[PDB]
Amino acid sequence: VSPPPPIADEPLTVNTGIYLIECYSLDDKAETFKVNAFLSLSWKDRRLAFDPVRSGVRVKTYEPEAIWIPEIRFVNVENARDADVVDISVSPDGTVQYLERFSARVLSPLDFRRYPFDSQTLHIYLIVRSVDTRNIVLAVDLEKVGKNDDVFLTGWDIESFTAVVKPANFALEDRLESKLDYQLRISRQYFSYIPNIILPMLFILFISWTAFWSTSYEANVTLVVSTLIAFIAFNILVETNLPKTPYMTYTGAIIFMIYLFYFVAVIEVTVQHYLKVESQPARAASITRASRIAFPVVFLLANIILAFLFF
Amino acid sequence: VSPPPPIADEPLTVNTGIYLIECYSLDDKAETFKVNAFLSLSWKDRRLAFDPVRSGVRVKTYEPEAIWIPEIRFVNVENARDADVVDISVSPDGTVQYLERFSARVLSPLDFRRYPFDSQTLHIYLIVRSVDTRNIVLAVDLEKVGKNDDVFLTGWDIESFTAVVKPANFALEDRLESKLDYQLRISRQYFSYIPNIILPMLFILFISWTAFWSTSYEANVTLVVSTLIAFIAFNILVETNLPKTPYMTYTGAIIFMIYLFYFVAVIEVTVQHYLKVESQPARAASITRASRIAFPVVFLLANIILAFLFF
Amino acid sequence: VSPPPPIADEPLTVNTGIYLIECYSLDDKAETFKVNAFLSLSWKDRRLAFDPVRSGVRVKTYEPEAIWIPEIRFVNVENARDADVVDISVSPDGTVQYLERFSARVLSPLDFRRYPFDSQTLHIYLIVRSVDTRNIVLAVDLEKVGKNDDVFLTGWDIESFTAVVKPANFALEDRLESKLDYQLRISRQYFSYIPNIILPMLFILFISWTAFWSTSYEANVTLVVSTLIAFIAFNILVETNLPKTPYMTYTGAIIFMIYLFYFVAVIEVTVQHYLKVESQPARAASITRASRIAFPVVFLLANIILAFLFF
Amino acid sequence: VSPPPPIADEPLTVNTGIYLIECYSLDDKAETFKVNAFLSLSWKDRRLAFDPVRSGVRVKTYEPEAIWIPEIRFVNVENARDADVVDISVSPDGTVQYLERFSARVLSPLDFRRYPFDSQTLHIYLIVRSVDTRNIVLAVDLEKVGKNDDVFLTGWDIESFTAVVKPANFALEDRLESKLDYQLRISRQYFSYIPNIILPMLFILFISWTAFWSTSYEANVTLVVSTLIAFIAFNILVETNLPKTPYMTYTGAIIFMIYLFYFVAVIEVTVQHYLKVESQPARAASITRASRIAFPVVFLLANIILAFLFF
Amino acid sequence: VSPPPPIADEPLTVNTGIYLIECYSLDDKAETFKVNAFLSLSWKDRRLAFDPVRSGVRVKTYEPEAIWIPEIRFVNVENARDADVVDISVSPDGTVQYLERFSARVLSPLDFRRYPFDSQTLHIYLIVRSVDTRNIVLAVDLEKVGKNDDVFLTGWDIESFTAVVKPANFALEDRLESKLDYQLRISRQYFSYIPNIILPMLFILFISWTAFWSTSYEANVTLVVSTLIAFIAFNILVETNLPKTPYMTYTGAIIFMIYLFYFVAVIEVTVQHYLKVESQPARAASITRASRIAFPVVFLLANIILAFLFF
Ligand SMILES: [Cl-]
Ligand SMILES: [Cl-]
Ligand SMILES: [Cl-]
Ligand SMILES: [Cl-]
Ligand SMILES: [Cl-]
Repeated sequence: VSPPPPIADEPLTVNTGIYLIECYSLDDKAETFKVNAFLSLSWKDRRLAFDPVRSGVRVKTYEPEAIWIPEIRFVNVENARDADVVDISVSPDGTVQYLERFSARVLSPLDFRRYPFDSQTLHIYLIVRSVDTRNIVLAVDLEKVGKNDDVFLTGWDIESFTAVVKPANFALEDRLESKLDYQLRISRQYFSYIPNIILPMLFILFISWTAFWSTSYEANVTLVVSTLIAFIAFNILVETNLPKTPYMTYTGAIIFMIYLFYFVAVIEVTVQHYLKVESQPARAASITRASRIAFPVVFLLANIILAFLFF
Repeated sequence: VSPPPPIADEPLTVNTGIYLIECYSLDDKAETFKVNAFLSLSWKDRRLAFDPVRSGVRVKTYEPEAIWIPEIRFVNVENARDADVVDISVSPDGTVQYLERFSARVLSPLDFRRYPFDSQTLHIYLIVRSVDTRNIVLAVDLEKVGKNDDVFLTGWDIESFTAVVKPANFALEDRLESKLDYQLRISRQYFSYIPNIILPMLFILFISWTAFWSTSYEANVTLVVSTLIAFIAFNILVETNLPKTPYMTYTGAIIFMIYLFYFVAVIEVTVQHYLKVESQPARAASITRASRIAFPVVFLLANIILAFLFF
Repeated sequence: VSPPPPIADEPLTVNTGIYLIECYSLDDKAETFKVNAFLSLSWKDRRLAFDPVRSGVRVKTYEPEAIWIPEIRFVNVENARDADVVDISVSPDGTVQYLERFSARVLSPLDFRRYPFDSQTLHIYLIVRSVDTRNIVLAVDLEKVGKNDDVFLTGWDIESFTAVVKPANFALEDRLESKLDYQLRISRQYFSYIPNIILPMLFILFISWTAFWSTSYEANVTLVVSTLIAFIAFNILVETNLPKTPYMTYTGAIIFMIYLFYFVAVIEVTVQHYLKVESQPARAASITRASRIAFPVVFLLANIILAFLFF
Repeated sequence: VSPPPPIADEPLTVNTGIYLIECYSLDDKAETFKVNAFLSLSWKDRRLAFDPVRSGVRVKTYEPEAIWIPEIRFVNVENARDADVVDISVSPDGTVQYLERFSARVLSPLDFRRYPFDSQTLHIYLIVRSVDTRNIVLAVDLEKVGKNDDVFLTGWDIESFTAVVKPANFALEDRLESKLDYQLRISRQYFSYIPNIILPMLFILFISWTAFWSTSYEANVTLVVSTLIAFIAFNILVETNLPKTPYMTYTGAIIFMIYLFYFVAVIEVTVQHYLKVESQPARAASITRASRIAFPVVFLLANIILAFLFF
Repeated sequence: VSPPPPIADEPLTVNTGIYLIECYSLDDKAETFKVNAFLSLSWKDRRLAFDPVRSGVRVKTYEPEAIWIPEIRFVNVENARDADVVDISVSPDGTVQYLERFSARVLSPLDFRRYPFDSQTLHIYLIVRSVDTRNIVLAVDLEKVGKNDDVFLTGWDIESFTAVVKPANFALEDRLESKLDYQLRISRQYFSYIPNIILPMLFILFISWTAFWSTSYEANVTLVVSTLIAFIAFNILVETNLPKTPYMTYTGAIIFMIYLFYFVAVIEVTVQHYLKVESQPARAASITRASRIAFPVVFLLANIILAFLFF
């Protein structure tokens, strides 16, 4: 089987369509997601054209081996997709209507900078390498691009499944390659975060601020240091939820800031005690009294500054 | 092999049945469960009809390659099922009786809101795509829908295995599809949780309440803060058992409330000390005395409120 | 290939035998184990009978495709076994000596109630579905049921590999099914437990009992609460070894009891302090003095009760 | 199919080229990385030569089964690559132009001594075993050696993808083997480290140094020991990020040094207290006063020494 | 294809050779290791002999399907090896020279008693089952037994790759089987251990010994108990490195001893305080003074006894 010949010198148009059946296994660390979808393909092969009246049939059904089918691959997959041809149908003019059900693990980069208020665009790149006899170009049949209503991705709101109609045609290793960008838009379900992550983390930090209404150095050391341990322990507890990024994230910055605050609170506690011990309790008391306002205010201000920088 | 032709214009009825052999690997995080079962299929193909008299046989046995078999797939599977044809049997009228043993990893969403007193409905969706020559419709042979008595799912009580008789017929990618909902009802085995999770978690919270029979600020800071660490550590210890939900769960609400109580207990401890230090021990003593009743009562009340809201 | 025909109306006997080559991956949580073994099958097919004198051969060797072989499956496997036919041999009478090497992941429930002094019976259920032409029944050739001496399962003592000779013949989906129970008996290697789990866990509890020879409420709060943290931390450390059971285990009950003891020790510590503070040190001292004997005695008593209930 | 025969006694030159499509799953522990790339092969097999005039085509396309293709393997792969032949193109001289898309898990050792400021050279070794009829030698077509601009490896900066043109020809098991070294140069994205790992780890160590402005042995024991716990807990928190090396890493030497500092700080705290208790507070005060400068200075010096030794 | 016939009644000798290409994934817990190697096989089949003069060629190349090849399997593999036939070569006398490249996950037990100063012998057991027509016996061609110099196993020093020349012949399931033991000797790279595991673990224990230069019961309780927590936390931190053995290991014994020492140190701390409180400070002081020497001495001694006991 050879490709259909051009009437003039025109490229072959392969009309594509992806319909999402199942969407699962979004791995935040691996930046991969698993997909189970239909891949629809369409092209004209005049060599397959028939007279419906003499044939008695409106449509002819073929086996994949029997006819020429374009070699469509995905760019951003781990291994080649597991595909099962559902149907091949030929109409009198030689139009081929191909359909297969496939499962694939797709590599799509994720941006955690706005976590947990982040939205993501998942990419599925379709590609075709042109042959010596003729050039092959990809196209999008928007009527054949969809997703099952039941498609769920735990922790995310599935916004849209679309395709960038204009293919990316380019040369690679002395041949033409026509690329298609299919986009799955998702946004994170940030509710649970507040009572599960933020709130208990703020309570632990607020407990260390009680050292500003105490003069007992022993009680203060216990308050600041024991809360620091509790904070680390709490982080270990929530660790699963927070992401491992090589860059600086919003939640990541807040966490860093909380660590800085434990350090500054220690300095205060240490300073207050040294002044008291070095017989200047008026200064010690003024610093502690100031800290009572300074700490929440500077925290609230710095949080506003961060939120602004990230959004 | 082409599909059997219609006598008039009627669709082909494929009588289905699923008999559960093994049920295992219910992954609470992935919302997947592995199944090992029999899939029974039955349809009429008159091209296979024979006279039992001139043949001498009551039944004819065929190889899957030899005859036409409908392309039945599952909707909510990760990859296509691993199937092995057990038997194909044609009765004289041309009625085919297909049987295969298959294993599949099924995606079924789970609702953790009532954990660990939650019940779940696991779905197995059967599907058939209609062809150009004829429409195919799925049906349920209730005598062929069952489950092995030995079917076990560690941590769950297997209630029922049933099917929604009326198929969901709809159009997809320009062709008809007939869908069947098979339901596996399971309810959780919540015993262990009381002595394993709830009770030790209540003991740690009760230890913090002893700060209401103490005046030593140092001892009180140690009681409240060290129990807070112990609580977090205990949560890390039970972490495996509790589920990672993007929404608010019953167990998760209790946990949040316990965090709030540690914060309020700190406020009390802090207030009691400030009043004492600021020379008003009568108020400090009244607050501590009240807390002794207030804390258990408010706890018991808010737990009743929560239980009521969730159940 | 069709099944061998019956002389009268008798069922076909398939003589089975499993010889364990390798045993590995016993997953305590999944209740699965991986197996690599030989499966031997034997039956008489008179159509295959030959004259050794004219043939010059004592035995004829066939390819699996060439002759009829019974469809033997395992009930409690995840997916169908990976089998490789080692040999097929026919003797002049038509006796078939089949042999294959297979690997499979077996689902066998485990009972953790007596952990770490538990023994288990692993099941491998062989099955054959009868055909329309004749009934098939399984049998056990005990000379062909064994296990390699080198078979090891880390942490267990491999007791025996046997089969329940009497098959379980029953009806399923309108046909006869003959089932065989192969049993692998294993018992746990509980040595390490004592120095690794029990002993350090008892030492931490005993440290908390030193609060009965102290009057310092601050030192006592530190002893009881810090040991409670240490206990939880130790549990997190050993967590890998202990099992996640939905029911009550022996080891599990001891752990619960240890949590109760930390709570009672807190009550004592709290009571002793309140009496002292409320100017009744004679009562406080009597309670503490009693606790010194009460705590070890009640602990020892309850453990005896627990051991008795579980064994 | 046998190899093409030599015109004289010359070896067959196979011109190779690898073009990186996707780069993912760099496992720091396993020292493996997953790759999805094009493998281009080119050789002359005159047996395939054709007259374009008689054939009516300028280039002939073949199926892999139809012609002889060299047995190219990778040395450092886990299992054999998953390859899919994209195109086989024969020009009239008999020049074959092969192309396949493959995915493979490549084993390449990593050097963590300079982590997180480490750079790595990933190797992909191409190999061909010579046959009895003629010798096969590998070559590099540099125009066919590249990488997609979109190639990303989370946490790394992809420097270059090159090949050592000169093959490593050697004898193995009585036959010639021609080896090619393809090199992927990567350098780590160390930003996040500072606010994520170092900074909070330095703050915890600095908190322990406050014991040099305190005389309370109880407060000092709490400062040193509680910070030590906090440090260990923090290490458990960052454990995922730091690597498990059998040798000494730069980050690892810093961590070891931090442990030594907690030990020396304990000695000081212990010494200061013993001198005070043994009625020599002048010495105790001088040691503590010195420590205030000694500890940061010695730390800063030893970190400079470490950095120097590693870089 | 049948096996080559014997000239007299002699068995067929299959000359084997394994050449290690890659060695990876040594799983200390699973006691498995992955291996990528060449398997060379050689035997004489006179039915494949040819007159070099009449034939024209000295070596006849065959496809695996074309000739008889002995069924060689590995005993201690999880599933059957992934093999790819590299070459089949028949000399004029009928001497077959087989070569395949295979990858397999091999089960080999490990002995952790001397960890981290352990050495291991990894086994790869080759096996052949004899047939009805002829007995098959394995042999070792030592010139074909080797390993690539680049073979690395992170954390281990690869000592040797050898084979026990004398096969283990025995009967199994009524037939003869010839077994070959190939041995890979490895020894652990124990450097990192000292600064990573031992040293920080000794520092934490030494901190607890400072309680012997203190009289403050509160400071002592804090020293002993807080270090005990730190020790457990440190163990959780290093847990990945240490192995899960059902038997007593050297490291495991040291760890147990360290737990005993924390318990004895508590007793001392408790005793010292009781004597002081019960008005006998002379005894309390003598015990504490003795402990200062007793604890390090008894520790150092018990370690020599342990070291000797294990080596
Ligand atoms: Cl693909
Ligand atoms: Cl399916
Ligand atoms: Cl099976
Ligand atoms: Cl390869
Ligand atoms: Cl094998």
